[PDB]
Amino acid sequence: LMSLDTALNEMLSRVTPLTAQETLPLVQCFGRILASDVVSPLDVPGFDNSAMDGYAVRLADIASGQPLPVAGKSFAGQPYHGEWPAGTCIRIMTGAPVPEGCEAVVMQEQTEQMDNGVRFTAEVRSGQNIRRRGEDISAGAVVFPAGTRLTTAELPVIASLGIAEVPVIRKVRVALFSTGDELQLPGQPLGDGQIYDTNRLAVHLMLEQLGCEVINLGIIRDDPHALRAAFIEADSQADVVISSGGVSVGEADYTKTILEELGEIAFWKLAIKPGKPFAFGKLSNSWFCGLPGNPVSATLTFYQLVQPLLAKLSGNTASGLPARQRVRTASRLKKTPGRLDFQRGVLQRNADGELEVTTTGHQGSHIFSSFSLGNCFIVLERDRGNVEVGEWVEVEPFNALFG
Amino acid sequence: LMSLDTALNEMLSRVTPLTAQETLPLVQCFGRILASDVVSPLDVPGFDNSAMDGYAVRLADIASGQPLPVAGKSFAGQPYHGEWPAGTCIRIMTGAPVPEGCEAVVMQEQTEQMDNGVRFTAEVRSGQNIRRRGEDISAGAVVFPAGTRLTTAELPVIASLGIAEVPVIRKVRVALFSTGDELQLPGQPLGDGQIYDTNRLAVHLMLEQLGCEVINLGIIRDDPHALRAAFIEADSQADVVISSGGVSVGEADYTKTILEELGEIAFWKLAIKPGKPFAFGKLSNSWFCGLPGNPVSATLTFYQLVQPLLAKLSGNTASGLPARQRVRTASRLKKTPGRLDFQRGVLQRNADGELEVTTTGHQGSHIFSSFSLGNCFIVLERDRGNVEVGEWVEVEPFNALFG
Repeated sequence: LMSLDTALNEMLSRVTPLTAQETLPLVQCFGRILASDVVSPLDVPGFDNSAMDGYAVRLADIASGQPLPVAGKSFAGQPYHGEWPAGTCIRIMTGAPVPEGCEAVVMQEQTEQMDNGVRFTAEVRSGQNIRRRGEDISAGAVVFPAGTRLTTAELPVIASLGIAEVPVIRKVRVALFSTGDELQLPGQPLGDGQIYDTNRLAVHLMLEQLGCEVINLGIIRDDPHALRAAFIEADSQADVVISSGGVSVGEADYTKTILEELGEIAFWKLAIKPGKPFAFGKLSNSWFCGLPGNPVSATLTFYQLVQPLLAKLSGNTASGLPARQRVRTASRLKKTPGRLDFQRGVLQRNADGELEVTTTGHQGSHIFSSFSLGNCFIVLERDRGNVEVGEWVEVEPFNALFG
Repeated sequence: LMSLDTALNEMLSRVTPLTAQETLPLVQCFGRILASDVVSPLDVPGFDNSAMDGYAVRLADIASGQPLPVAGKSFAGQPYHGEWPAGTCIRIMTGAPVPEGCEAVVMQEQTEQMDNGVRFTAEVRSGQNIRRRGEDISAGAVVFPAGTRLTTAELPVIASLGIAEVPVIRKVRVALFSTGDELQLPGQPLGDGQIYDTNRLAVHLMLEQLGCEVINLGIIRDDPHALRAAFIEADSQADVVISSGGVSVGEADYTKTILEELGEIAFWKLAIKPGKPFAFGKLSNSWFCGLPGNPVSATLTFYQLVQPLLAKLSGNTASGLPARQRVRTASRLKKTPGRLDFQRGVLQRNADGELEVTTTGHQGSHIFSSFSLGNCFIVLERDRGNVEVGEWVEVEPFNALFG
C-alpha cells in the first residue's frame, strides 16, 4: 500500500548526516567522506610550463628572423637556470618550466634546425604553448568539497597538492542481529522447523562493503531479556540498529513491544515485490531498521531502503539513487499491478551491441539464485502488468554488493 | 604500435592463477575466489512444498468431481497433521509442505470456494504446483565451482547450506614502488623540478580495492643499488611487482639495465591513448608491471592492463572484460586514428530517458580531473577519426575504483 518513494523520503527526511570526523592518511581514505573542503595550498601548475616539446623563445629574438641557436634545454625534472643570450632559444619539453623571460613556446613542427640554430617556420605570439601556473587549480581554491566520497579519482589529486591526510566523517556504526528459535548457526542440525541464518550474513557483508563499521550481535534467543539487552547494547554503540530478521515487522509478539518500548517505530507495508513489511523508527540513540525474514525480501529491502539511509547518514552528498536505464526485454516478465516489482535480470549486449534484459528465471522469493545469476534489477512500475518480449523496461544494474 | 588487445592477451597467456589457499569464515570472504567447489550437503528445498496458494488434492478426488471440503491447512512452519479423509482437500500456502499423498496443488484463483467445499473445474495434472525436494539444489551437487568470486549473491547461499567457512585462494601480493629524484612526499616543499608522487597512491588504492595485499616500498632513491635492492625485496615477497613510475618503460638508463639484469622484461608501445609505454615481464619470483610516469597514462594503463592481469592471477574464472555499451555522443569528440582512445565521458539519461555520453572536457593527459568528472570511458576505436554529435560510440562505465 505505501509506495517505496514515500517510504524512502520519510526515512531520509528524518536523518541527519554524521559530523564526527577523523583525519587519515590518503591511502586509508577510499570510499570515505571528506569532512571538510579540500582547499589547494598551491597552484597547478606551479610554474608556467611548456604545453609541448619545442623551443622557448622571445618575441624580440624571433623578430630578427634569424635562425637562433639553442642556448640550452629545460626538462620536466631539470629546469633550465642558464644564461639564455640575445639571439638564442631554449630547447624545451612539455611540462618543463619555461625559462625566465620566455614569452611563448614553439613546437618542433613549426621549427626547422640549421647549422646556425633553429629557424622558425611559422608565427610566434605571446602566451603560445605556455601553461599558466594555477590555471587548473589556483591556490586557495576548493578542490573537493566536504561531502565528497573519496575515490581513486580524487585521492591522487589531493596527493598532487602535497597533502598527506584529510579529515573524513567517521564510519557509520551499524549494530546487527537476528532472532528466532528457528534460526540456526552452521554446524548445528536444523531442529523441527529450524533453518540456517542467512540474512544476517547477507546484511553484514553488504554493510561492510558499504564501508560501515559492523557490530554483529549474532542470533538473539527468543527471550525478552536477551532481545531487550541486545537492543539496548546495539542502540548504545551504533548509529543504526538492524534486525536482519526475527524481530517483528508488524505482527504482535514480545519483540514488537520491546520495539514500541525503546523507540518510535513505524511498521510499514510497502508496495514492492519481493517483500513488503519494513520496520523503521528512532530508538534512543539510533535508527532502527527491521527487515522481513525472507532472504530475498530482506536483501531487497536492505538494498533499496537501508542502503540509501546509510548513504545519507554517512555524510556523502552524492545526491541520488543508483543509475537506471531504459532497455528492451528479451524476456517475458510476469507482473501483477499494484506493486513496484524489483525482479532480477541479466543485462547484456545483443548481436547489434544494444543492451537488453532477460529474466534470471523464476522470480519467487523461495530461492536466492537470481542474485547470482543476475547483474541487475528489472524495476517494473507499480501499476504495470505482464511484460512481453520487446517492451521497454526500467533496469537498475547491480552495484558491487552483488559483483 | 602494438594493439591493446594483443598486449593484454599476451600478458594473460603467460600468467598462471594462484592456487595457494586458505579457509575463511564466510563473513571474510567477500571478493574472494573459491578455491574448491562448494558441494551441497542438503536438498533445496528440503521437502515437497507448494508453489502456490491454493489446495492440495488427489487426482482421484478431482476425478470424482464433487466439491471438496477443506479437511485442514498446511502453512509455512506447520505442515498438515492428522488424517486426510478421502474426498477432501487441504488448504495450502506457498512454501508450505504438501500433505502426505498429495498429488497436486491448485491455485485458489482456479477454484470456487463455497461453504460446503471447494469446487474444482480446471483440469489437474499430477505434480502440478508442487516444488519437489532438492529441485533447486540437490545434495552432492556443486553449488559454486572453484574459481567463483564470492559476493552477497553467493555467500548467503553457502550459509543457507549450513557451511561456516570455505577455502578461498589467497590474496595476490603486490609489491609497489616508484623512483626518481623529482618525486616528493607530502608535507615537504617541492624541490627543483620536484613533484608529489601521486601514481603510487593511485595504484595502491586500486590494488587494495581490487582485494590484493599491497607491499608499498615507497619511493626508491635514484640509485642503482637502492633500486636493485628494491626489486629483490619486492620480487621475493610478492607475486607481482609494480613500478608506479620512475623505472624505465623503454628509455635506456640505469633503471632499464637493472630491469634487464633481474628478468626478461618486454617494453611495449601500446596503440592506446592516453599512455603508450608499458613494461611487462617475469622477474625471478614475480611478474613485473612498469607504468609510465604520466598520472593519467599510468592510471589508465593500470586500469586496462594490470587490473585484468591481477584478476586472472587471483584465480577468478569470470571470463570477459568490463561491460561496454553502444551509446550516442551528446558531444563532438576530437579523435585521431592510430590509437585506441580511452577518453573520459559522462554517461547520463537524456530527456527522452535515453543514455548518452558527454565529454568531461579537455582530454589531455596533463590534468587528472577527467576521472572525477567522468563516470565512464568513451572507447573510441583505433582507426576512428573525429566524432560528430549523435554518432554511435562505445562506452565503458567506470567501476568502483572511480566511484
